[PDB]
Amino acid sequence: ESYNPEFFLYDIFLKFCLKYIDGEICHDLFLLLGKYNILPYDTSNDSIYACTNIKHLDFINPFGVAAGFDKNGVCIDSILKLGFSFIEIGTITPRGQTGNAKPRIFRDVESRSIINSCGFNNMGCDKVTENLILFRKRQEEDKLLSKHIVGVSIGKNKDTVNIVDDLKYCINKIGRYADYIAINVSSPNTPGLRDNQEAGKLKNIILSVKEEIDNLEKNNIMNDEFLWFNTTKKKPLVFVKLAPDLNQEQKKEIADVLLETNIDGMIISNTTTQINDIKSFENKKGGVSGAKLKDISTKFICEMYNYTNKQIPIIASGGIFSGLDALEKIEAGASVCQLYSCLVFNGMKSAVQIKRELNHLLYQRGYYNLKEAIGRKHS
Ligand SMILES: Cc1cc2nc3c(=O)[nH]c(=O)nc-3n(C[C@H](O)[C@H](O)[C@H](O)COP(=O)(O)O)c2cc1C
Ligand SMILES: O=C(NCC(c1ccccc1)c1ccccc1)c1nsnc1O
Ligand SMILES: O=C(O)c1cc(=O)[nH]c(=O)[nH]1
Repeated sequence: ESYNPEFFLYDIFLKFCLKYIDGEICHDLFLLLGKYNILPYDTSNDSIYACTNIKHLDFINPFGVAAGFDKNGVCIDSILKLGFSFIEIGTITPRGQTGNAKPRIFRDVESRSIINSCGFNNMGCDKVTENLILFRKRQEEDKLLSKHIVGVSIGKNKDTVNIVDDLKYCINKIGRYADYIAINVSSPNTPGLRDNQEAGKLKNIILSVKEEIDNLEKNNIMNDEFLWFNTTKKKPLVFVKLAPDLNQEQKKEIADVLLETNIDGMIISNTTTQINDIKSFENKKGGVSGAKLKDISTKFICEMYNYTNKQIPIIASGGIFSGLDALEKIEAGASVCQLYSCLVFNGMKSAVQIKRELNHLLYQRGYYNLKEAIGRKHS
């Protein structure tokens, strides 16, 4: 039963690969398998009591795959069929980029931590749009994917002067195929990008992105071909992805801007540059993921949930491995969870296992459904 994601051999390979094989090389191999549809798949029916929503986005379960896992959208079907309800492809930029010099991704099995300085390696918005279009055409005839959601994370080329130009370019090309757009102002690996989390800069960025999406709708809704070729059949929602490396004053000013601009959600959070007690990383560059980011991002969720007076839905990212980790994120304020590091260290069985653990937890904790648990830490 090689098709079962819990098949015993997959973990044996994984322990070997995390020990002896370059991290990005391992990731390249996974992506190439997905193209040929030979990966295992999860055929379990998800519990309707663990579904969740952000506005009209109806997630069949609360676990998606975070951005940067399938940067080019070449592996969408196979990753989703592992048991995930959505994936955020990207981050994409208008032109392609090879990113920073390799090797640039390292993992620490002991601490379940990753450090990376990728630098927005992607094929560029136009080619990734073609990859997403192909998925959307497959989705239209594969009824078993008709409720899965795909968001697109968008950013800037390294040498772009005005970030807004690049975000508008991505909207006008790929926006009609996305269920949501994630604005990436939090990668630690593009010089200057995090400066755009300043309140005035962030406000202009959000308003510009929304205006570009609204103009896309205004200018094309009369067309014969239906504009929204996505899961929702609606214009994409807009999220912002924030960095955990901010002081309390910045978080509050950002929260005020999010309230004024009517952002549809905030992804909390990106990788951190403040962890340096991990010896095998100590002469390394970039952002840190995994278990050592869990507490950092969970507290950040609590702060932003309260700073935005619970008016802005939260997408949790950071150190989520277990059902209990996920429940901490949800009770802290998140409506839905994204995984990355869990996949690297737990492998093919990641979504089957975390969904089963979370279901058992909702039972033990006396919740009727998952939505009941959202923000319950603050009750
Ligand atoms: C190799 C690697 C590449 C990543 N690329 C992106 C990206 O392109 N856009 C983005 O918003 N986040 C990116 N991330 C951050 C993840 O989406 C996620 O926010 C981070 O890993 C924290 O989640 P985790 O602790 O579960 O791994 C990347 C992370 C890693 C390890
Ligand atoms: O070591 C890594 N991956 C391991 C890889 C795998 C899967 C199965 C057997 C052996 C290895 C894997 C790919 C995709 C999801 C989960 C696991 C990794 N470091 S950085 N980025 C990454 O993917
Ligand atoms: O491509 C990258 O370097 C990258 C982008 C991002 O947003 N987060 C991250 O950890 N790495």
